[PDB]
Amino acid sequence: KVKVGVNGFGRIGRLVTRAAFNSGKVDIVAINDPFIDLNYMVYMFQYDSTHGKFHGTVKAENGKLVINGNPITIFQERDPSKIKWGDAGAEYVVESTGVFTTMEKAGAHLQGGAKRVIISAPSADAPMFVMGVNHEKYDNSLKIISNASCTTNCLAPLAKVIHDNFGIVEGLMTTVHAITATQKTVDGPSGKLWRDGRGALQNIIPASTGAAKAVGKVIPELNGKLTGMAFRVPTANVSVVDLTCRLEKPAKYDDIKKVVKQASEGPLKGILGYTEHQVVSSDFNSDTHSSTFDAGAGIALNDHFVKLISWYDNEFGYSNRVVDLMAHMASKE
Amino acid sequence: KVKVGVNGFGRIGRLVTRAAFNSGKVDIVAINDPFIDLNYMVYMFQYDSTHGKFHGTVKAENGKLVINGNPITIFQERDPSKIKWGDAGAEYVVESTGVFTTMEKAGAHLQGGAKRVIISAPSADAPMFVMGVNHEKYDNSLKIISNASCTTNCLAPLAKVIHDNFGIVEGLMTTVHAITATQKTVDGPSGKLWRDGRGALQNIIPASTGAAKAVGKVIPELNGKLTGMAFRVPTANVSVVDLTCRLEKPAKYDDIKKVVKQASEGPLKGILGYTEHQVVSSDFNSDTHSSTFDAGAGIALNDHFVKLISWYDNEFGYSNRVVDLMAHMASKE
Amino acid sequence: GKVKVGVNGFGRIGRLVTRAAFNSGKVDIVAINDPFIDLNYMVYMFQYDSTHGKFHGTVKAENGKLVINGNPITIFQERDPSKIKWGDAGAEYVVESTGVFTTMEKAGAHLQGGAKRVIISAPSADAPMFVMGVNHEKYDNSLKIISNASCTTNCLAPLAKVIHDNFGIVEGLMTTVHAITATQKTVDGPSGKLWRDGRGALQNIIPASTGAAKAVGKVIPELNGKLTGMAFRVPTANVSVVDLTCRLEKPAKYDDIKKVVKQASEGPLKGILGYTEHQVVSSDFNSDTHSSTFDAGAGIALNDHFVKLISWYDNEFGYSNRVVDLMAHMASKE
Amino acid sequence: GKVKVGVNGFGRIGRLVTRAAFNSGKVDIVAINDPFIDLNYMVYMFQYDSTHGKFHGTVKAENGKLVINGNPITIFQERDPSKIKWGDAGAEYVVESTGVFTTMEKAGAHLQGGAKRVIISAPSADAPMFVMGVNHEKYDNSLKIISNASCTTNCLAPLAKVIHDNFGIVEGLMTTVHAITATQKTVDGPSGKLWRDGRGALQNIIPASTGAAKAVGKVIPELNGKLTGMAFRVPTANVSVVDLTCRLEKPAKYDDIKKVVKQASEGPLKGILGYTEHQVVSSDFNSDTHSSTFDAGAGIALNDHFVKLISWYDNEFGYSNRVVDLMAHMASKE
Repeated sequence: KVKVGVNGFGRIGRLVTRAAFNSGKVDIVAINDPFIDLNYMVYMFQYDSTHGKFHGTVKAENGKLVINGNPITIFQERDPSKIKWGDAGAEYVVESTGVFTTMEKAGAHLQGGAKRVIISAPSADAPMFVMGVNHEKYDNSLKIISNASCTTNCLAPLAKVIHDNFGIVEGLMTTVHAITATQKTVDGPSGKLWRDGRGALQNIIPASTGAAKAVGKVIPELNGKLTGMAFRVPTANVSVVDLTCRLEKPAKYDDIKKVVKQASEGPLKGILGYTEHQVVSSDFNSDTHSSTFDAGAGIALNDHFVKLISWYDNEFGYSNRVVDLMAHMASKE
Repeated sequence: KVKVGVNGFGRIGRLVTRAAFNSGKVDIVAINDPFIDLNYMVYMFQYDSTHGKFHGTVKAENGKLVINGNPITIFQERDPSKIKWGDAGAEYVVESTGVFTTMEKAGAHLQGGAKRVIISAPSADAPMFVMGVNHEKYDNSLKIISNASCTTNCLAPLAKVIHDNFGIVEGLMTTVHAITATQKTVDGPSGKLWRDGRGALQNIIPASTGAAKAVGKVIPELNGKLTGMAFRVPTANVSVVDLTCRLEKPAKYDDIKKVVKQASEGPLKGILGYTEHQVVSSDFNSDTHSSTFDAGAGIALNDHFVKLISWYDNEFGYSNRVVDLMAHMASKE
Repeated sequence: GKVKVGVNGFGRIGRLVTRAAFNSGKVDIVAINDPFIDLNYMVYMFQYDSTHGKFHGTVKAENGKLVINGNPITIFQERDPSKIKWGDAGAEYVVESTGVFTTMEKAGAHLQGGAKRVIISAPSADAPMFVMGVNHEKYDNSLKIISNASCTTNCLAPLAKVIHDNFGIVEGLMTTVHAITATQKTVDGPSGKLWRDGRGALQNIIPASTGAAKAVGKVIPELNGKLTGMAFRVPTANVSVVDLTCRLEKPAKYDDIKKVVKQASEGPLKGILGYTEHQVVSSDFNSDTHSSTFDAGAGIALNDHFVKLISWYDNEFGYSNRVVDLMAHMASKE
Repeated sequence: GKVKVGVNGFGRIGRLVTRAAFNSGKVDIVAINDPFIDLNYMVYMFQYDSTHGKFHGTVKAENGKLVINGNPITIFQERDPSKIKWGDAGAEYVVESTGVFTTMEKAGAHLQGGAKRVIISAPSADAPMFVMGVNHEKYDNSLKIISNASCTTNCLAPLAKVIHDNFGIVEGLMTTVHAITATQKTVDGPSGKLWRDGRGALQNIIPASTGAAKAVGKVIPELNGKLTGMAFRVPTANVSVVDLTCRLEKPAKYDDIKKVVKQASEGPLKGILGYTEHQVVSSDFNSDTHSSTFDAGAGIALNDHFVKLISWYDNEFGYSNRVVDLMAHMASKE
């Protein structure tokens, strides 16, 4: 099992750490957060308002964060080039702070001793991957890669199935997204994105998302054929993608249900899900799928113009894919 | 000023009454609700969690509901044919209970003495109207009409402008809607629509809506060219329409903005609004427009496939249109 | 052997009692009656839960029965409780969860169908009330119709018992900051009897009257007339908190209050009364089966005789598990 | 003769004090200092408000100034308060609303720029604290730096004053069910000092410590050491409620408590202390400029000496209007 280091014990960093222990696919050996001390890290990992108390043991012992008897080395560095990743035995580093997404900034970890870096966010220049869509294009020469956004990971598996079977001429997407840590409880300041500063509890907030554009950077045939926007709404977790698209070949709705059902049962098992149940957002809380096609929620205007709905736990689905990507990277070593 | 009777003092009935006094276009002279007594009606009209305390005076006096010194006759009938609408001087009756939407059911009010009935909801058989779109097709022979739904009243004015200028080849709509009185606080029973029974506070609930299909009945050229679905989200009021459509003529996004701005300043003034501000849902609370085009929120894939965003106060916007429709009917009398 | 139980009403309490029965395995649900929810809808409502998640097990409709974990349950669709053939389905006890038959005369209708005992999963004006860990030992086989009090009394009474037994409660006033309930409205709607309860649940803090503190007196007779309170309904889907401000007879340092509560949670009230010193919030008690959990860090003392004691409760799980525990206790006395 | 005021910080308090100044017209805002919010963003933040709606007038950027209702306001972008040219803009008083300069030494920096008096819109460790209607008459012209206490202190103190003056408060314990604040997090985030305050604001009832009941003893010296309490943050955007459980020296029937509160709201505490017998909920006090409104129907008495008194407050508009009223009072004493 590959030994992993996690930079940042924020919402992504903690959920990637929890996915690592829950799945057991990788071994967390080090965590770096210059602001959260060891005692606070135990509290933040143990208790979760959204996903509940950690099913396992969490304790501070000899200056280390012990999760299920596994001692994890804690670092408090502000500069990523100063983290002694190699000393703690961290082969891979999950860059989850969101402030080092370019290969230049993400490359500071390689100076500490890390061999590979996985950016748990979209990157402007690093190669992007989505498990089940283009992870086979990963090779050992790639020292710094990105796992795209949770929305890019929800849309791309559905886009792959729909394009492979009927061909997406063009598509426009909307994601009705749950509130995130970047939003404000009451009307506050967000100098760059004014709407994002408005009260998260009281508002439907339109937001810009490069996730539908990013899908074309992972399914190169769809490059320039997809774009979209988001609406942040007052729910703590679980989001939904709404893809309105035009198809090349005609597609009856029940043929597109059969097509997604096959992919969910075969190659995209655990990545792409399929349901015909009368589901609502809370039904996908702690669901580890990247995306789950909602058959009953979608609607077709004609054989070439459809609206396809797909749910995703923006927190769990994505953190599990970061772990799956590293497990795949380790197998190619 | 025409004298109006309101059947049902529910959320629509109270807000239509409020719009009548706020705008002064109509005179409410009678209200019928077999369940809410006069004292409770004073409380429900005066205090509103969403729109605040009524700006004016409300009292119970001599068995009459007195709003701004205007005495309103109160009836407690379960059978709509037994309401003495004519005795109270009610020329038009707003049928807001939602349980008498067919012309046969809504026609019962004419037995009590009413001359015309306006169903404040979609009807299976009554002629439908949307102010600013097809209200000129109303004529004095029509004794029972429908004002369509609040979502139709938001989509149809935008669809009218977009189709008149560029031609809508086909369109698919999503409405991210605020919670309604038909939803449940916690997981409860809704035998017909299972998803609508699930906890309103905790969930994004997909729902079916014939509002996009209904635009084809007020704009006969778009018949069969539009359909959609809804997502109910945890906000008390203000909803948004997201129209993804293909245009016949090419349309740069600034040309779409230009023609919408012109319609909002000219013929659809007060019905269709236009904004370039960094708005969120709460900015449209108590906004009486039927729909307000959000220029900054929309996105174009090319010059033939666009996503157009438009806000609507699902409560005040529609209620004011019920009053405007009656103010129109009176002018044709 | 395990008591066979019938559940009247498949509403929020009825489903969670049925859930607690299978999760704990203390009793066997053999029949359910709801005249409005059909068998197919019952499968959906039991399987999926927004608050507590999908049911850990299997649930399916098969041959007109609701099979949960391979156990077939007989479904009835009766509006009149006297017309339910409880005895035919083998139901020895009936949980009256509809909330509309809380008097002994109304709840007694279930005995006409063949039931032997009726447990009202709500407060009753006349039936004997019980709170597990406080006065369940006063239950005897002569009692054919009993009440399990409310969720709020089942939270307050175990804390009141410990505090009164050790220091004596001279007088107390409590406030419960409660989660939204099925009786509330999504937007400003009509609630003819309780006008405030009709106002939008999402937008408001709604003051409400509750006889739960008064009901503690009917379970700890020494505190009769010594306790009263009110509630504030707030916009959270589940988990509530009790705030008891009281005057004590004997002096009590806050660490002595903590010490005696910790002892009771580890000994006789294990699983009923909990104790924590952690930096907890409401979501930390979601699906917690305790009747009440004393929050040591949240409470505050003015002086040795005047304190504010905070205690959390999953108003949904804590209570339904106590309905199951009460019937398991009744079965042991048979 | 409107006193010309400067506002340091265009955060929620700063904007709401500016809004109260124009809505009430009691003082003239002439300058605003915020080193992070530029003029164009200030127009947006003042014009649109999720809680209180769009401003009742006009807001625009013109010639590098913020013009509200035709009144041009000078904008400063200084990080050091001592470097703000308050005197050049004509600002006689400065409202210190950033929350980071609450000591008299820190708040005194504004006097170096040319200000004559500084009003801290928050509690201060050392500055004299005032609550309008309870101790504002103790303000005198020697006081160049004062504090307006907190929003909860301004709610509790006027009710405590009436109750103590008529019946005498032997001892009291207060709980405030408070709306969410800017210091909370949307989802589980870090708050190193107060761990519970970092947990998701939308999902939780969060117990919190508050020195607001203790602080009432400063403005009402007769209640020093006689009051303490805690808070519960709940998922509502605005409007909070105080719950005072207290023991009275003199017996008081609940109708006598109502009678004396109604008299104070109609007489000396008109506009500060309100009184209602209506079936009110929190949203009914949104944009209500009262410091506290006694809810007659929500409170409950156990006996003539032990009561729970409920009082609502718009934690935003109540307090902001008191900052403006306090400065209008200071100007009258000049």
